Amino acid sequence: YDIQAWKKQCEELLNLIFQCEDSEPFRQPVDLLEYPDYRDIIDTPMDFATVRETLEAGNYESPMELCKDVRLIFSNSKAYTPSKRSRIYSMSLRLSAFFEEHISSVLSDYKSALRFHKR
Ligand SMILES: O=C(O)c1ccc2ncsc2c1
Repeated sequence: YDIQAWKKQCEELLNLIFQCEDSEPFRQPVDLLEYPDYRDIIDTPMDFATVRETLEAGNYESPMELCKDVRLIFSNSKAYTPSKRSRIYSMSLRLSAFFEEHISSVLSDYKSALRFHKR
C-alpha cells in the first residue's frame, strides 16, 4: 500500500528498457535529419529519455501518466512506420510487449494503494 513505490519501480523498468537492444531507436527523440517528414506524420514526439527525465524531475504524478507517454512512443512508431514488417516497428512491438508485461503490476499496486488510502 505504498503510494510512492511506483516511482522507483518505473525507474527500474526504464533501466531494463535502456538495456534492451530493442529500445535503441526510441532512447532519444527521432532524428529529423534521418527522417525529414517525421513531424508531418507525428504530432507529439516521445522517447524514453524524455520519459525518464520527466519522471526524475518529479513531473509525473502517477504511473498512469508515465504509461501514457511510453504508449505514445509505441503509437508514434506504428503511425510513422512505412510497413508493419519494418525493422524498427518490429522492435517497438517487442519492446511494447515487454513494457506492458512489466507495467501491469506497477499500475495495479499503485491503484490498490490509492484505494487503501481512500478506504
Ligand atoms: O523506417 C522505419 O521503418 C521506421 C519505422 C518506425 C519508426 N519509429 C521510429 S523511427 C522509425 C522508422
